[PDB]
Amino acid sequence: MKIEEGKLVIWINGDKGYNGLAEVGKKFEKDTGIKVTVEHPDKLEEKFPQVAATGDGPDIIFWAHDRFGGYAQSGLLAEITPAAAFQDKLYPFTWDAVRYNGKLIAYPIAVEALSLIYNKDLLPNPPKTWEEIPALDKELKAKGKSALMFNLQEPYFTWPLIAADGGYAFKYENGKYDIKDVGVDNAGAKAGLTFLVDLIKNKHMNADTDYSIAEAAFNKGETAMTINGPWAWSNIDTSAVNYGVTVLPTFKGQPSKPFVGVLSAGINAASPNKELAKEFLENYLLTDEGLEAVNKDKPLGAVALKSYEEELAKDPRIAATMENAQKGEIMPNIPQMSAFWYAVRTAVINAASGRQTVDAALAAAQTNAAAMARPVKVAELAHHLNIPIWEVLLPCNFCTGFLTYQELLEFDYKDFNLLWKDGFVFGCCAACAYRSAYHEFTNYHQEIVVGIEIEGRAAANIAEIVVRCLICLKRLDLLEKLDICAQHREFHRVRNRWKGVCRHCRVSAAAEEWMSDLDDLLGSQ
Ligand SMILES: OC[C@H]1O[C@H](O[C@H]2[C@H](O)[C@@H](O)[C@@H](O[C@H]3[C@H](O)[C@@H](O)[C@@H](O[C@H]4[C@H](O)[C@@H](O)[C@@H](O)O[C@@H]4CO)O[C@@H]3CO)O[C@@H]2CO)[C@H](O)[C@@H](O)[C@@H]1O
Ligand SMILES: [Zn+2]
Ligand SMILES: [Zn+2]
Repeated sequence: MKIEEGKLVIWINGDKGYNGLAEVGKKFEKDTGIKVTVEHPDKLEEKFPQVAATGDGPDIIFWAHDRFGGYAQSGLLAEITPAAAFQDKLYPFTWDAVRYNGKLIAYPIAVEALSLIYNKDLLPNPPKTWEEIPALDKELKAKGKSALMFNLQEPYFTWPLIAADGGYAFKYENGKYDIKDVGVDNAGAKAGLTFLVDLIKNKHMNADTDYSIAEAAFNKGETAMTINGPWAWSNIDTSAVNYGVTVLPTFKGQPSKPFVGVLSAGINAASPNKELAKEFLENYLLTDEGLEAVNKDKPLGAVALKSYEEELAKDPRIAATMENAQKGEIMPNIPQMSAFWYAVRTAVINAASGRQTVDAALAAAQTNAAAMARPVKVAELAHHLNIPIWEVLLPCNFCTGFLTYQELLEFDYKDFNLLWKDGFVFGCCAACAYRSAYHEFTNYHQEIVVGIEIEGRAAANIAEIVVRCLICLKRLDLLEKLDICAQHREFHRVRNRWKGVCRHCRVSAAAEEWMSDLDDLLGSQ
């Protein structure tokens, strides 16, 4: 479905000040007459790339900067072009986190970092090292309480300990990041995760402790310490708990390295209100009047606005937030970060629950992260290899030839997908492309429809149906499909896929693997 013009729909995570932002949306409504609707769906960071690719989705997407690069690579975000004076209104390093391929793709909002939150009534002077926490918990068990309870279901909360001794996501030496080099199955990461598992072995922590269980246990004085961010400061105030925000403990003397997140706001590429959403994000809801209103509901930490960050720089809770931030490192915004987080989430959960040893869980995370971040397009492959496209030597999957430079560019032009077999990567040459389309169309042809009849047969609008050229396999754009409708021409259903003629073209066991390889070549979308 298409987005309604004249209305702003904003998606933001549930643990943020969405009520504090909805009140700012009404201030923009009093001056412009445009209602600003906020929504906090579950798994919005995953549902957004599902619906933004079909033109649907909200107008503004709120998340930490690590996810936006994947949205920009998929062509889901609109380029942010602020004024030269507006870029100096915010800190320069916050803009570096929202730049992808030399282009601003989001608005920096606030810098987030984990910190050690403890109950001062139940723990004076928290420990400076993780190693003395088992001894500290044994004393509090006699008092009927526990020492530390934080979220163990999201790797964001456990990564400070894992990265303290050598664990890293993607290694960056001199230029960019190294996708093939992931630092999850190293000696330092195995040490950090082992200490976390032994904490669960000795009944000092519970593997099923999530976000709300660790929050309720700290908002009721049941546990002494809890690791969380600035957004969870308001729930502790309403619970009347004398707490403190201090530095995270160290492991092997080395300080914990939390992954620093810059909350950002991106504009949907299919939004009919790009200028309306830009006016809200820039002038009439980002200044000190807007950031202060959102901070009332859920605190944001060290904001990116200079005129407002100095008014809270002397905050003891925010001062420690920046101390853990400098001892950590900023999250990459590369599209491969989703593969990293998915692999580490499984590793921590499987290790904590005892389903895998720490060694096996981290070894599999290394393999899974690389296997999920592997290039799908020729351009991505050349960038992965840090070589120009014409230096790529890509075997064809369907014959013994290697692709020419033109065939390499045509591979991505026709929206093909790289094939991975036995470690080798494969493409498809021009002759095999046309040869596969002919065999597919002359052996698996199912039905014919005339123009707009495809919408009923496919149960989808013409814009949302994936149609490829029955001759050259290229993906048809919206105008090619509408032209077939206007000219009353034929759409064909072949191998449960829809085919047509692009504006440019005119006219047993070995075959099953052939047609199976063609499925992976064309993909689902
Ligand atoms: O089991 C599948 C799970 O998938 C969903 O969560 C995923 C996300 O899709 C990924 O984006 C990633 O999440 C990262 C996140 O990208 C990163 O910003 C950071 O998130 C912080 C955030 O910065 C901070 O502002 C605050 O909101 O806390 C967040 C962490 O709780 O770290 C995340 C990694 O933990 O990886 C997770 C999966 O690990 C989906 O939301 C899950 O429900 C689902 O189970
Ligand atoms: Zn070939
Ligand atoms: Zn064609």
